Amino acid sequence: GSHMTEGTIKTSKYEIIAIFREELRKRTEIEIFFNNTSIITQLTRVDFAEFHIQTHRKIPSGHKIRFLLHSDSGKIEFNAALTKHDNSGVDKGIRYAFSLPECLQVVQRRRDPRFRLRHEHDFYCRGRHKNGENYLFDIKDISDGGCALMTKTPNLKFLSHNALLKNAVLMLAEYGEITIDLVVKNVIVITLDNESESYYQISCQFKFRHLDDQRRIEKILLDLILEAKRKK
Repeated sequence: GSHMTEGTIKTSKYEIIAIFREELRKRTEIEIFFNNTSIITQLTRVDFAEFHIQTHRKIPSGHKIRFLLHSDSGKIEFNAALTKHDNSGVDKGIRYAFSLPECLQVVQRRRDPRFRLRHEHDFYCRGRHKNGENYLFDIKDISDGGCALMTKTPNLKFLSHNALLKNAVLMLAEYGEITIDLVVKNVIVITLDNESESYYQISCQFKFRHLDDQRRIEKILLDLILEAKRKK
């Protein structure tokens, strides 16, 4: 375009490449999110098709990863899938290659995907495990990417890391029901002391079946967030 600056959304391949090369040169901090974890590092290489980072951590593959480039111009958020990985022979670290993003969004706000919203609503998740056993969970918090489920009587063998809860149903009161697949990410036991009660919290990632399902979730979020703000 004719202006110096214009879009918070970048889709031009040439601009995107140009932006990565510049941030590389400025040693801009890149933040990588996966599951529970966030690491800060720098871009180690930029070419026409891919960008590299190096880290000793294991990062899930075959899945789009959330990034944040903490540029001077604002946070540049994008998703990118891992294409290659091996040992970059620096303290024997791992060199990851990611495909260049095809869309960038410059935001001034830090949108940490690891955070989930607490609420007052009567939301539950019901379904059957692989062996036909019924389960029920309280939906304690929720984001557009996942939720925390809670129960005092978990069937732990079906809740291992990356275990899949297929055909799980989100009972969302006034918002209706949403059948979805959940990927178990993390299980912790929270104990309240005052007699003692232990609650199991299972953190899950949504595997949506349609955009319509995600949009419904996003509308609920906007309602919950608004409610939470009005609560201050």
